Amino acid sequence: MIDLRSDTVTKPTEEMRKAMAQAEVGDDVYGEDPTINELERLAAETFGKEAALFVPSGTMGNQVSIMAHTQRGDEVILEADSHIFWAEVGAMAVLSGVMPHPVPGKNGAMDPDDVRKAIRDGNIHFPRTSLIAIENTHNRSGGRVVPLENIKEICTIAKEHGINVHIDGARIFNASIASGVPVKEYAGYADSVMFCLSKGLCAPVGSVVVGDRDFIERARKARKMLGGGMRQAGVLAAAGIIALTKMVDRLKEDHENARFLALKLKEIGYSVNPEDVKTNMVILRTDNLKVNAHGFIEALRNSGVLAEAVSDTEIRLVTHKDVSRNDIEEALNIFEKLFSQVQH
Amino acid sequence: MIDLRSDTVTKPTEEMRKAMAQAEVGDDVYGEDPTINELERLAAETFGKEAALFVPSGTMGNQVSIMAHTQRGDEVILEADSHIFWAEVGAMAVLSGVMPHPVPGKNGAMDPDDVRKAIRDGNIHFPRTSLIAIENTHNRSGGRVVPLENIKEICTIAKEHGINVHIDGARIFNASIASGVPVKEYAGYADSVMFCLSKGLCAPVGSVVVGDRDFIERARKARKMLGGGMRQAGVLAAAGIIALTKMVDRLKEDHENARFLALKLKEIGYSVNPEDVKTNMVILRTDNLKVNAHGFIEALRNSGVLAEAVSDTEIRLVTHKDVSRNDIEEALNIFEKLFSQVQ
Amino acid sequence: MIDLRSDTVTKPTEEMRKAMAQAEVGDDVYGEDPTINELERLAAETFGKEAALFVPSGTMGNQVSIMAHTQRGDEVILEADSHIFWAEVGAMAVLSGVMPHPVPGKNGAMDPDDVRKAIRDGNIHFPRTSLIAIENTHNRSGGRVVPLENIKEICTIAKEHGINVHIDGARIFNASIASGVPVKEYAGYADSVMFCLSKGLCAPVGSVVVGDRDFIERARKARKMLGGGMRQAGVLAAAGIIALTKMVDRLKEDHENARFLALKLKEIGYSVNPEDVKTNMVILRTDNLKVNAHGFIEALRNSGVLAEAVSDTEIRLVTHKDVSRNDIEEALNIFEKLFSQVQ
Amino acid sequence: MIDLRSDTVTKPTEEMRKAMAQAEVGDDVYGEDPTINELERLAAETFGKEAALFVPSGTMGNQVSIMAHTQRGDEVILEADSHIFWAEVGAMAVLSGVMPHPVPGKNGAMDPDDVRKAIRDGNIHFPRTSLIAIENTHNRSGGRVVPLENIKEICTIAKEHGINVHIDGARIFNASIASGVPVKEYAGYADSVMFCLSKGLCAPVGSVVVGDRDFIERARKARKMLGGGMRQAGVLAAAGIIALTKMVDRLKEDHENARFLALKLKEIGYSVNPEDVKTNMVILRTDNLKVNAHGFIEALRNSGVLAEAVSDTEIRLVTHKDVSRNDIEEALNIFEKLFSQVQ
Ligand SMILES: [Ca+2]
Ligand SMILES: [Ca+2]
Ligand SMILES: [Ca+2]
Ligand SMILES: [Ca+2]
Repeated sequence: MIDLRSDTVTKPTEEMRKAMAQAEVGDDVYGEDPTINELERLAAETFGKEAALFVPSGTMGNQVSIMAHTQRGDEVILEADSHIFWAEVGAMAVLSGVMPHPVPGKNGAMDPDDVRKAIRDGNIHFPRTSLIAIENTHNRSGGRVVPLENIKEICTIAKEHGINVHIDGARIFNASIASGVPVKEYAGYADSVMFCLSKGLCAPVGSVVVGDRDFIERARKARKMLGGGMRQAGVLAAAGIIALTKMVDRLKEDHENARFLALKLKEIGYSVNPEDVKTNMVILRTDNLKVNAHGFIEALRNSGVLAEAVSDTEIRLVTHKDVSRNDIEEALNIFEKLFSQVQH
Repeated sequence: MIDLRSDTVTKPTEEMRKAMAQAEVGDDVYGEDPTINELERLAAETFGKEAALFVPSGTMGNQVSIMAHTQRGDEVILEADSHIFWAEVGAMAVLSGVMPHPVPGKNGAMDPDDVRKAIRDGNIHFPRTSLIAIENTHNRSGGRVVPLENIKEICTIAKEHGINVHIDGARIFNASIASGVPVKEYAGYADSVMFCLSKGLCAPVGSVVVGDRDFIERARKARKMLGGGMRQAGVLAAAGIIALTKMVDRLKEDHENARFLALKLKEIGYSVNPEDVKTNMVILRTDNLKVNAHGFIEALRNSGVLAEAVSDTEIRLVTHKDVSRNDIEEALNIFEKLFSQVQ
Repeated sequence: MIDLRSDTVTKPTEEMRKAMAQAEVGDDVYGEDPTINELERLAAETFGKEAALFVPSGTMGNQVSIMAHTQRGDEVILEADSHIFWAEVGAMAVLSGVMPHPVPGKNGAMDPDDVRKAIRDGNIHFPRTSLIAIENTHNRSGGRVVPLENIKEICTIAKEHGINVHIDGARIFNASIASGVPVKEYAGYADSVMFCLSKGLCAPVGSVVVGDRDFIERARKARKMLGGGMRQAGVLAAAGIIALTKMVDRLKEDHENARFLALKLKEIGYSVNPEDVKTNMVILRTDNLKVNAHGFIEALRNSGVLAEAVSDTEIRLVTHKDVSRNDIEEALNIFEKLFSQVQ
Repeated sequence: MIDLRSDTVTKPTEEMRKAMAQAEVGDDVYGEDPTINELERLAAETFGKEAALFVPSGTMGNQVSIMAHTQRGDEVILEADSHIFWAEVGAMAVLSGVMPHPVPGKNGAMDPDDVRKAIRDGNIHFPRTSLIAIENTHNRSGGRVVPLENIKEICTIAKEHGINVHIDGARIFNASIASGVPVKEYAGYADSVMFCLSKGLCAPVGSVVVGDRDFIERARKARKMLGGGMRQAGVLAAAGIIALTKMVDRLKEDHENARFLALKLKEIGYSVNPEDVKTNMVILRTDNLKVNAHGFIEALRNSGVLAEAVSDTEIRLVTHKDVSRNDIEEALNIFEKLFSQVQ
């Protein structure tokens, strides 16, 4: 088995396992877990923010941010293919009572003039626009990197209208590794940033939200309500400190593996665009195959390669710490074998 | 003052005023208002449905329909410029806890394959898609008529998947007058239809939802929750019975006046597309004007013509019973005057 | 028939029917209905508040008040048998996402020390308490009057904790007639008051909320979201102006008729307590009867008297404009015949 | 320092820490974490239910159960002092749009006849009662045990009305230990039970919900929505398996320590009722003391004992694994020195 379904599947390193076992813990409901308290201090420091909040998932990170940013009946501008809108169970509507206002982007980049256009006038008929969300990297387009200049302009548009900005930075360090832009400088154009520890950085559980002391307080109370108020969570935060402080640099290996994997897949004859591979994700089209995305997933699964389809004709391949160059090469040999068996 | 902001501004006819003063009434919360009961019987019968529910507004018509069709956390597929998404205060999210899934359409017509692609798989990350809403006529695109075939194909898609279909037919009679499709035939492809009395049909207050007995029963309890459970509302249903039975045919005059207004406006030189005017609405673009939409509205208001912006660069003109052909002609002179100033 | 189920069954007076007939109307979504505007102005003036908002029901009046007073997650303290909790479809939880905090009272009066104890401290486990609701008269206890001292003390607790007060004054004018306390004085200890036009004051549709202009502005937008933004609603407001200014003082008849009814019912042998009858409601117990509430209601209905059970063993009788002293004396004869048959 | 604020403060045993280091993990979003999978299997088996779901907190455990049990606008009967009502941030209203219906109890036991009268009839005005919640042990009354006969009679009432039952069993194993009722038999009277790993059973994080397969599937989707869908959560589940399988019996020591603590505190002269100490909690009154609860807490803190106020005259001490019999006696001598200073 070679698991290219997601970078979520990453397993803890031996150093994470030791640190978790011997974590200094307390009751986080009293703010007394010291390893939680230090993870949040580090995260706030790293993003140049006042405060930070550990959460058991990126989904909860994003939804406590929406709650702390909005009142009932607000509208939240977000990209039409973004995670908050497609893969968070409609939570923004049920939990926050807010409307998404989807804006089609280009590989994650919403046209700033479209964002401006989507902001609501004050009129009794209209929800109040109170939040613009930006995802970086943008998952559904293939781990694409949103330009810093795009985020900068959207921040400006938001400040000109008294609207908050949230960065869905589930994979923001990947974006940073690919662009050279430090995450402090990304975060300077947002009121809040959620980032995952449990994807490429290899922690077993959870994410962090960074922002103002005011917002984080409101998000901490939203977390209690949603059920993310844990006890001796320092057992998880120990791994998160390691993930945050020791696992960023090596994301470059994931990017190089993903680039090598795409380059070779095109040489075999698969419909991939190696020029589109910016971070740790490859998109493969089934249009020159006699199967669709789902049938190809089954052939791959049967041959020892796990991937997932993202539409009827597209599959997403994701590299991560538990996929070595040797793994990529053994996967390429499987892809090569099946290719004659799957083409049109 | 010539009012082209909306057909909502229609005032009741003297016949309506007399019927309201004489209405036989009861407490609608016990279902004992006979004028309410007769309007709902007439509305169900007109639309081919088992049952109907009077509501104080079209917005409440849409929102009790959504509540009755959905559970918390469902997604509703709707057109990206439809009234439910654009101009109903985010009620579907606040009141029903449901996620809108906007689909950009063409003149209100969502591509049915785009509707199919929007329906969610069974996956834990994904809400359940339980409703598709369609708007006819489509307001924001200029009172455009959604082709019946589009509604047919989307009703087909929904049924394959067990999804309910709501038609926001706030102006469905304008659509019927222009398309020839009887409202009963549109309604056959829907689980529920809301339509307004208080717009082109000149009633002072209210809309009706038509549908199945069970759904209407659920929608009535949603009405009670949202605050639409009134008492002797037969006073309003008396005007509504007249609106439904006596004011439909003269909608062709609003359409003729709208067409005349648009052809003449184009001749003056405004950015209008008369070939797009099929009902009672005209969209005028300001790309060839000194002013934007909001500056033109102010200039028009100054000159005694009331209009409304639908975007930064588009104004909406609406005709109705209280705009006569002479009103249109007088408004065209005003529109003529201000053209040399604003070009 | 004689209808003692509720005072909602009141029919418009001839004066009202005339007023509705020639109401001067406009589109209330533009704030252009001159009769709505006058009704709101008179309502604000009558209660000593900056502004007012007409709504199609008292339920909508309470729920837009709650929405405008609160944010998601807040707690609302309210009497454990109040209408907002018992008879408003759980709307406060669905619409505003707010937690009721029920506090048992004596005939509507929550002990202020229990109110103060129900207020949440600043802790992450706890909702913020943002609203206290007081109902006057109190429906479920039988039209009981909350003493002005109770309102004052609760108002004082509220101001010292930063909490708003809403009076559910659906029947506030019945309370004012019984206690002699003018409605402005009650309303001076609240941030908002909802009062009904469609019960004892005999309008066919509607209630009004009064309060500060900012709150009213918020509640108007909640009204739009809930479906209460109507068009030429001056037709209803015309009746509501007569209800507000001219129908209050004759409420004393309804109280005299209620107590006459209650004294004669006890004399006959029914389990009523006429000393408890302060406004237009009488509660009759079925303890000494062969039937329960629902059984008694069926027998009464079969004999021409409509009443309403309020528990398994309690029934409610409500007097109103359409039940004269003559109507009462007849109903008492039916109650006499029935007593022998059902004791 | 001696921490008597709560049993939530328990730290992982050495064994737990070893298992955490070497837990086999997988991605739980894919159902692929074998240690999670085994914990859920063990939990379902211990309670005699079809399925189980690990969650990051008991708060999430209760709220996903409420979500899976209810539709919007439903009503939930629960005890007026229960955790879901007082200390879960109003989540049932925001997340589920449901109203609580508080029924006061005696030490967590709602009178079954009071649960009867709290159920709603079918009427358009009323929410639908869909859930009854019982808390065992009952926290705010001081860890009292709800009699199994109270649970069986309420289950009986629930089955008679189509109503689901949820047991908030945060401290259910404390109840089983003090009562001799196996948790499997408690669980037989409920559709679902939530119980905490992270209080007295000493795991660092998390709770478990058990119920039927379809319920748990619905609650797993609610978990995803609320943000409790974690990845390699087997690290947490490794300690949870130890908590569930090896930490239950020694809860007897916390009960012994609590009784010993309380008995000796009374000998010293504090206002404690040792007979009321049924599990691991001691309630102490400030009636015979200079200070209120908040004063006494601060004085105990400066002296090296952490405790919590549960009211303005009541304080709560909680025994747990990390309080030895030595810790207890060191705390007793601190309570001695303070007594004259507050008597
Ligand atoms: Ca991971
Ligand atoms: Ca009208
Ligand atoms: Ca009436
Ligand atoms: Ca613990």
